[PDB]
Amino acid sequence: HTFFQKPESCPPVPGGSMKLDIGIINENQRVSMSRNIESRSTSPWNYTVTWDPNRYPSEVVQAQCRNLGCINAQGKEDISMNSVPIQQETLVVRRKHQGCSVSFQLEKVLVTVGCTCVTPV
Amino acid sequence: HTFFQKPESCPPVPGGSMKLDIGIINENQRVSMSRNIESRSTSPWNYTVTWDPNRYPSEVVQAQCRNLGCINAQGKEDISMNSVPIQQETLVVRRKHQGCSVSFQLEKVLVTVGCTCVTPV
Ligand SMILES: *[C@@H]1O[C@H](CO)[C@@H](O[C@H]2O[C@H](CO)[C@@H](O)[C@H](O)[C@H]2NC(C)=O)[C@H](O)[C@H]1NC(C)=O
Ligand SMILES: *[C@H]1O[C@H](CO)[C@@H](O)[C@H](O)[C@H]1NC(C)=O
Repeated sequence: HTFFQKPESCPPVPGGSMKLDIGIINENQRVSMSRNIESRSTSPWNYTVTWDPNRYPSEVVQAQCRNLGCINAQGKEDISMNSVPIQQETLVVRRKHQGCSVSFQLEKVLVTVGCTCVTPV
Repeated sequence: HTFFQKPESCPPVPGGSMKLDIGIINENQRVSMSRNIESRSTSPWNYTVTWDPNRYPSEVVQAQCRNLGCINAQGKEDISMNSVPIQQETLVVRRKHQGCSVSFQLEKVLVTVGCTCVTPV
């Protein structure tokens, strides 16, 4: 909403654009999860690394649940139990235009981060 | 971060500021997961809401697995199995300065979105 604005009575800026500072705060943090988490899960998933050279991050990994149900101790799928996806709403930056008139714009993308096992209702 | 540069063959501006266009692409979307997914999951989790007025989005919801083990049909924790979190790297905007000198800078935050049930290692 009003998070990107200025008070009307402010000195104008061409294009009706805002100031985006350089540098990503915490650009260094790394995600840490169990190894092969998407295989060892009772509700395994597969990963698709979607790519876009005009988007930051360029690589956005989407997950897809491997089965309709969950896996049990034996390694068998159990359809009495459901494998459901977990969605995270995120933000990525899109790079607009060519030449020196390059600009950026926020984009909202929903990411499926993996799957969990639920009991159907 | 080479991503936010302009072609060298361009006339330099200020000291270092990019152009952020107004509007959020696809702002109209809303994550849709199973009802009470966080409770019906064999590896359930609770939600902790953090709030910061100078950040977009303001509310970043962190998740925390309720148990060490997963839960069986009966309803008891089974530590032969593990409730582990799923972490996603996201981008949030941080608001800097006040009034007309308002400026924005990207910030990366790891969000723990929910939990899945895995086999121990
Ligand atoms: C999940 O990913 C696996 C890759 O490990 C997919 O693999 C299956 O289908 C492939 C088709 O090209 C075959 O090459 C694989 O041999 C086959 N193996 C397995 C274990 O699935 C699989 O289809 C994907 N599953 C889903 C639901 O998308
Ligand atoms: C989740 O765990 C918290 C403690 O961290 C507990 O107080 C809360 O009530 C739990 N959730 C439910 C639905 O009981």
